[PDB]
Amino acid sequence: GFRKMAFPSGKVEGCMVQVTCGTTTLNGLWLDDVVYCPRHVICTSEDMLNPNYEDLLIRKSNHNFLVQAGNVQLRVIGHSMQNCVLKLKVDTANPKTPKYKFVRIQPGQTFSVLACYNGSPSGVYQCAMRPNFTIKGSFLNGSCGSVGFNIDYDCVSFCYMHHMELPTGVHAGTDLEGNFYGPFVDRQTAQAAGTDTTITVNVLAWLYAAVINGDRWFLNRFTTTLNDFNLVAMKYNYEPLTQDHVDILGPLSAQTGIAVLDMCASLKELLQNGMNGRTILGSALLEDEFTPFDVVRQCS
Amino acid sequence: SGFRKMAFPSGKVEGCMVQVTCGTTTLNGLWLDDVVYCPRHVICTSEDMLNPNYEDLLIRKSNHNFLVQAGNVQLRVIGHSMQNCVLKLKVDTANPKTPKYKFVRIQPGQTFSVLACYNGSPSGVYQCAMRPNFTIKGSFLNGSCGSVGFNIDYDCVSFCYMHHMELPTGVHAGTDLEGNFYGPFVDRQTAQAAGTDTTITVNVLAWLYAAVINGDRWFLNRFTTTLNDFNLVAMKYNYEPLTQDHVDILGPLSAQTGIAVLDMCASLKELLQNGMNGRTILGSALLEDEFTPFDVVRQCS
Ligand SMILES: CCCCCn1cc2cc(Nc3cc(=O)n(Cc4ncn(C)n4)c(=O)n3Cc3cc(F)c(F)cc3F)c(Cl)cc2n1
Ligand SMILES: CCCCCn1cc2cc(Nc3cc(=O)n(Cc4ncn(C)n4)c(=O)n3Cc3cc(F)c(F)cc3F)c(Cl)cc2n1
Repeated sequence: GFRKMAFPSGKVEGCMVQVTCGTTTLNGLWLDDVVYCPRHVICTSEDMLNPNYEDLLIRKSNHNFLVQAGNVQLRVIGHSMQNCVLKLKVDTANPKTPKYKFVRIQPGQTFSVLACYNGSPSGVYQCAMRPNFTIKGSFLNGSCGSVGFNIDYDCVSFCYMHHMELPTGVHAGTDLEGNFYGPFVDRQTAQAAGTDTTITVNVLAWLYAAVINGDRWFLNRFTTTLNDFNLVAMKYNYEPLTQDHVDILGPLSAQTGIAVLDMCASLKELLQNGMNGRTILGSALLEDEFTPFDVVRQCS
Repeated sequence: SGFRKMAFPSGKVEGCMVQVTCGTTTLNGLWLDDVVYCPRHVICTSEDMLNPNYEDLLIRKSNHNFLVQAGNVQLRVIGHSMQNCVLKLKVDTANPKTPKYKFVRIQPGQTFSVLACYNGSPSGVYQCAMRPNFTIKGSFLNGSCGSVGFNIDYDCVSFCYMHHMELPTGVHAGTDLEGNFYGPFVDRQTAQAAGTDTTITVNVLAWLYAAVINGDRWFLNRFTTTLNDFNLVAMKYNYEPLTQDHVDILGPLSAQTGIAVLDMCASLKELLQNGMNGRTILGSALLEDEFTPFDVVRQCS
């Protein structure tokens, strides 16, 4: 009925390059005449534990950076660091640059990842930002600098640049302005992700999806306030809803004629009483990685 | 390192998608060199769709009845022919974005990436498997007809699927790029059922190996089984036979994890007989069968 679908990756494939400093190598993003990549590339192995990035960078010049589009070198003509990203100005404007923007997403929002190795795209999949600001991605060694994105009409919104894998196997990274999602830093030390929670807004979208498809046994004749719902949800390790979350459920609410706070009351009964041997959309688990926009993308 | 359904990057296929229109009937086509491939269903009017005689319908068309649009550019059609359920429209301009490619017919259990398109415009990409009953469990809406499935090796696109229709059960049926259906289906708007489906055993075993590689091992045991005794239980539960070639293909994953293939079989046997008891594997409550051994090797190594 529903599966993770990625955006077509072509517009992003044409922007992927490789960046190397010494033997340190990773992926970068070539837009107009700038290449963006994790500043970790300037680290030697001995720097990686506890880098002084200001110190490392002032010892670099343009001629120390090898940027390659496949095997074609792009000459670097300027360099700077913005938070945890390196910005290399190159002498060639990428002719495959799409219309684009840089956005910072919230937990629960989904995006497509183009996993790349040595500047070469390998695979594309959808994933969600967890409430603890990690992603349950699929990434091997060499994936650093792979990007996440959404496409809205002809415009690519880049939201994620991959930096590191955490001890538990989840992934951490930054926006394209180099600000980390979550309390992580770009050093090769063990950092733990905070306890994760269930993405309530996406579970509600999934219940709407089930209603659209005629599976609606869980609808009740009760309602709740948002505040009371939020207080109860927290006791089952569910995220509180924001005003923005209520608003993004508006289209599904309209399509089904089920008020958001009535769906909240339905979810509240499921939390308190369980599924009691029943399934929703053929599954005993509530899915939390499909957004309201994903549901309308796939149903309509 | 993680485990997700992962598609091939779609860009090489995106640059080949076009819109084809015949009268008011419209769908997607695939532009390679100077030929556009699309479902022959596009030659049908509404009334034709229910019970078409395609040789008759085609003889009654000429080149100028076909409108091919690549974005807003119209490609002039200078020839037409039909190969089984695929129409081939020769156009007067070569597609410069044509990748290295081949046409391949896949076997049940093999996986591929789908590029879902609408009105010639790519919409989404995801991974599917050819089911044992020759359906696919896709994600397709009205207007997806002509979307293609493919695999990429190095720089060469192997096209294996052209989407035609959705069955009443909500699964999907289509052809290879020589226009032959997968399965007992026909390109007519009439209700069609598939054969009873079965589970792709070698793929379930591949996925259990992925689970072990990613640290989820609760289901392992030390029952031992023979291939033959595993196959008897598999058959009983509507699972496809596991062959010695399948065992061979799982060898690299067995070596990596230290778990013999027949020991993984013993684990699967117990899962079938006992269930998962509300536990999950790689976050799934069900035994996943749409990852091949090659898929697992590629994503885990
Ligand atoms: C040809 C042979 C290597 C050429 C020489 N060399 C070695 C290197 C090692 C590196 N390190 C990492 C690469 C990498 O892909 N991933 C991601 C990933 N995600 C799933 N996994 C398993 N790993 C990753 O976590 N790291 C660690 C890491 C990255 C960060 F940015 C950071 F702030 C903190 C860190 F601890 C990097 Cl960035 C470059 C390299 N060059
Ligand atoms: C633009 C404004 C005027 C549009 C005028 N118009 C109407 C049309 C209807 C059509 N039909 C279908 C389109 C379609 O996308 N899918 C796929 C899909 N997959 C998930 N779903 C739900 N449907 C699909 O099953 N069909 C049915 C079908 C297709 C076959 F090839 C076939 F042999 C037998 C069939 F019954 C077609 Cl092909 C062209 C059309 N043009």
